[PDB]
Amino acid sequence: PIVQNLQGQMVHQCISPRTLNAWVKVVEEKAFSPEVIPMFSALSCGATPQDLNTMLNTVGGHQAAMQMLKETINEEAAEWDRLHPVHIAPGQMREPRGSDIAGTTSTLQEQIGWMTHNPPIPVGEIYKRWIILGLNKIVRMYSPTSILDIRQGPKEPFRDYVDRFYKTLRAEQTLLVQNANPDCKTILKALGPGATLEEMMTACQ
Amino acid sequence: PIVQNLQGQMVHQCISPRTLNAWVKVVEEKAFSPEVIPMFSALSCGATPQDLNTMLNTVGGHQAAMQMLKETINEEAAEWDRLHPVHIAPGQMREPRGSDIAGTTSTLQEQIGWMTHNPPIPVGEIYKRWIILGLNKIVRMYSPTSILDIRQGPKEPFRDYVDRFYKTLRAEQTLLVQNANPDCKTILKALGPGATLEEMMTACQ
Amino acid sequence: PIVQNLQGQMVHQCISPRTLNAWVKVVEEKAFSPEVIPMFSALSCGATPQDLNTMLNTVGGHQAAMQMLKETINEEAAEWDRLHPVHIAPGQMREPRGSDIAGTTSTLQEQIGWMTHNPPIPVGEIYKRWIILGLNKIVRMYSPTSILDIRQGPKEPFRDYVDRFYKTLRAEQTLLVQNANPDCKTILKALGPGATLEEMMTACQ
Amino acid sequence: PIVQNLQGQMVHQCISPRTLNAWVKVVEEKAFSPEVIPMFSALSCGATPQDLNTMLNTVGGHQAAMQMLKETINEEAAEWDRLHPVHIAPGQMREPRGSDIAGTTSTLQEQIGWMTHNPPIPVGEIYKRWIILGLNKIVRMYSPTSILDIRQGPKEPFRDYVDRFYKTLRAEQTLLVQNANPDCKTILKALGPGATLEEMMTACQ
Amino acid sequence: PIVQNLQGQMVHQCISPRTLNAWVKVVEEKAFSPEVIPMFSALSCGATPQDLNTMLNTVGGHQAAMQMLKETINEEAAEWDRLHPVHIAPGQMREPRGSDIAGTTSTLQEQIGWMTHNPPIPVGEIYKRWIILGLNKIVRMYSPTSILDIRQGPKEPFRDYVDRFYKTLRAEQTLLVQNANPDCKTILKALGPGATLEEMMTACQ
Amino acid sequence: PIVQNLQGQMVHQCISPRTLNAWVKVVEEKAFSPEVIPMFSALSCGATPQDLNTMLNTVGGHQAAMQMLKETINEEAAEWDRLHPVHIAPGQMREPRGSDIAGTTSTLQEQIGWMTHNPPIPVGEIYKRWIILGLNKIVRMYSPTSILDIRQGPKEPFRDYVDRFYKTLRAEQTLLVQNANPDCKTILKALGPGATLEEMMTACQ
Repeated sequence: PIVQNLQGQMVHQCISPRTLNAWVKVVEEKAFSPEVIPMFSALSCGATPQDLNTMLNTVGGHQAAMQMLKETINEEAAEWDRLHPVHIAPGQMREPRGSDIAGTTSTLQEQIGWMTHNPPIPVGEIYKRWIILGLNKIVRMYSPTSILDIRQGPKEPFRDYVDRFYKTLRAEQTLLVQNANPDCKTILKALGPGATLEEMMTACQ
Repeated sequence: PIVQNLQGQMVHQCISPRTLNAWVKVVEEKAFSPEVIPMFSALSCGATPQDLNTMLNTVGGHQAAMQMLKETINEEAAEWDRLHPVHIAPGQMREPRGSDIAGTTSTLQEQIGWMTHNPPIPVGEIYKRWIILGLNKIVRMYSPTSILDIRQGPKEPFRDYVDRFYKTLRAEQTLLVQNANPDCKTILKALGPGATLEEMMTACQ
Repeated sequence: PIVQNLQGQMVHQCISPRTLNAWVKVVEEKAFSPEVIPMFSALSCGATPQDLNTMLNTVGGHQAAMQMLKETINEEAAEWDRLHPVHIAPGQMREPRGSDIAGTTSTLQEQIGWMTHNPPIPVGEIYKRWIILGLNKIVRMYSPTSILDIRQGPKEPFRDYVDRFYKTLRAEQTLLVQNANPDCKTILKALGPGATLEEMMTACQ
Repeated sequence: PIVQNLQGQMVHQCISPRTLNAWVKVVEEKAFSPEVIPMFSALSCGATPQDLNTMLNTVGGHQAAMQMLKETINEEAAEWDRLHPVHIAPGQMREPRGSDIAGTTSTLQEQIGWMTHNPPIPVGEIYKRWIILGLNKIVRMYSPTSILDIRQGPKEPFRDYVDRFYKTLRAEQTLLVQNANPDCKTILKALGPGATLEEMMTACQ
Repeated sequence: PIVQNLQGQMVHQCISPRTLNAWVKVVEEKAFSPEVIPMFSALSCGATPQDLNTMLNTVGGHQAAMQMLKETINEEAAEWDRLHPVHIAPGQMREPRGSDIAGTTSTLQEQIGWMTHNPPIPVGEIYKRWIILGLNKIVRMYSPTSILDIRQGPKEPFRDYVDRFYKTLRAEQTLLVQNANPDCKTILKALGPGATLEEMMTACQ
Repeated sequence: PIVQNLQGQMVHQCISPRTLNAWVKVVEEKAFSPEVIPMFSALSCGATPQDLNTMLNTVGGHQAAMQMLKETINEEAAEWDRLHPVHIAPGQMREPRGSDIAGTTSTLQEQIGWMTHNPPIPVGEIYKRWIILGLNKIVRMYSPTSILDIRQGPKEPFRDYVDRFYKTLRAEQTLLVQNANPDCKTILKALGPGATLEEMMTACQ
């Protein structure tokens, strides 16, 4: 990534083997569960476009997924050119294209240039925004079942049902009461309006 | 987080993959056991609001819990605005809202600004206070059984009973004697008043 | 590798035991699966030719593979000499041969010289390009089956078929529709032209 | 803790996730075996009172134990006040109470102040002394059996008996000969006085 | 080892517990497989003779091996004296003997002196050359079977045979065709001369 | 330990949790196998007497052993006083006793003083010498069987016998031929005198 030294200067640093290992393992073990996204964002703190491609290209499985991502990334590159066309001067910075932000037509040297520029063109963050929009589309896609089929088991503790409800709800981005079992529906109906989730859960314990 | 370099200056540092891994694993293995809280507080030393959201958003399970937390965080944002309303000047700091402290309406850039300000507005610590108040409410909620149902087994060693008693007592935040078995109740009654826990446990060995 | 200190200077650093361990483990567990290549490239960031030989020479198995690599590396050394022949001056830099870039006839001292030169002769990157061209030839070679034999199981979920299709396709570097089962072929044929992979997969869910 | 930078200054540093993990694991696996204490002391090198509370508060089990510790810590706070009563001046240091050394009534800011003072008030070491005196009381308490019941098995190798003897002896803080079996008692009696443990063990091999 | 600080100076650094652990584990798990040597060389980057003895002396098994190594090291010490005899001056450097390079008759202080000298006497690299020549002799010795007994199974895939061939060949430091099975011998004979290993393997797939 | 910063100065550093973990694990898994000693020496590089006590006091088992060590350490303290008696001056260094080198009667402050003195009194190395002499006595003691009972199995490969021979020989600190089986004795007798171990082992393969 790009990080601050101890003497203030912004400088390139090899992506750590820890960071490389963590991303591949998280993908192995959680596929496209929604919590995976903030894990990506954190593990890619200060990342060059080169670093971002490395993290995506190290995934062995989920290639239907990594192909939809390319589709999404390209749609975002086109839109970028549409908004910032381009026409260089010896030892002068060249403006970036869509394909330059997504690191396919740019060098690490240019990427370090733009991101450390004063003022900086933050190509790492622009690309990451594109990637995250794409990973979100995939998460919604790979949610195994709909919020409509999340109903509480007649013998299912309220808390464990809420957990299923808001798990599903997060993947897809008073239905809680509707889908509740009759025993707990009864108590919730009685609580009146403007009940907090804490109160709802207390009540049904 | 924000940490001191070696040359004195306060500067931003990527949250470590070790720290990211430790929090998710602790939540996996201890759920909302009370000891989890000081583990959160320590693992989030020097954390920006961005860092705090990352640690919460990396949890995959316990979404009933992470939803009550939002409820608690929002109640605290409202109370913040109630106490510090707001109305910016070119390249000048803008005062923070409730949603700015909780990192939903603020940039990492602004967060670094406030926290490194001279004097600093410590938005990281203010947010963490909010989160911890919320995690406490959850711990009390998820205590499996009441201190009233903690009674010593007729064949249960005193020490292992005390451990159950003060485990329960910590989750909920001479009852010890009341709930003791008759053999050990007898000895404790005899010890008279102002007996230390050490003496109580010695006596019953 | 060669890395920047904290005071700006470009300086040699022992290859870390973490990096040494990661490469050998990745080769143990993924053989010449295509995702292995970007893992090599990342783990060898800033690498001297000496460092590159170390990473290759630490592999115990796959010696048919590591022999084809030598064949490829030598073909690239010849081509290098063909393009940059050579004829030294006391305490002056000597131009590098093919065998010098591939680190067989050069010292670590000379390698540090060329790579830190102003302007630098980047022998590490030139060699890595050679190695990667060679590892690619091997990946294609060790793809277990052809894209032609990737057809969807009559009871195989579309998503899991796409994953097999683009796994195979990556190793080898509307056939998707051709190879689809009849139920899903039907729906895809109906979608008309210019359908995105996301739409294709949605449709077949 | 408080540690020296590279430029000499004494400065605060987040407690490492390694250190956090090591203490909790050691307690999991060795309970209050006597060797645990020097492990605590080492893992808490340079620790603020805040750091010390964090290490204690991260333990989930052994709450009878962690309650006796509070009892011991409070007895030591009282004794501290008894010896150093207190009565502040704008931007001037306030003398610490018992509860300030044990980090319950003090800020991290004040703790950093006292410990980096010239001359320093070493509140970290004063607290640690209190804690260690308390953990010792617990170790003695949780020694499973008395030195009197450590006798050598008629078919038990001398060395393995000595190990049991000095294990027990350390937990509790020519009895060796008394408790020896008759075969080895015989040889030891014969060795005369002023025999080294090495000679004793040699003799009985 | 000896490493560069951040301020340029060459300075001594404790051998890391990671490096200590890695060498012992590699020896545990691969014995004197040829790939072990480049692993030694890399793990001992910048090593003092003291560091080299530490790495050898931490091996518990393979003592027939570690004794042949001493034999080889001593033969190299004699040859060193034969080539550089010796006859010191207050606070002046004394020339090194064979036993000084191999770290048996020298202090760490002297080793740091020679290796940081301007110009440096690189006793670490001279010793490592000796050790590696010795470890090579051992690898050849502990090759389980001869290249002559590497023949392709009638039902053995060509690739897996090449792997056995070049594994054996590396330990010992158109025989491929000779030893091939008749089906694959046939195709290889037909390929004519100057066939690349890639072509040979393609052909036999 | 005491280590060099990046700015040259010799300064105290907390013993790492890695180093703490490595020593305890090595003792768990190898007891007093001779290879354990160089592991101790390396893991305790730059160690204060305080650091040395920490490493010994973290061992839970082997207390017969750790008691003989105290016996040995005390014998060495007496001998030290015998050789360097003592009689302090305000803010002036006090000469060390036997008990000061072994860190029982000295502060970490004094230990840092002596070891960083110009010229330094190296109390860490003096103590470590004492400890190592003691651990050696223990290794010899805990060698399970004598070199006299190491004889080659009639069906035991020569190499595996040499390994047993020199394992035993190292613990205790042409007998090889004597103890050889008759088949291999025969060949060795025939080799004549001045045969290298390599030749001996070659011959018997």
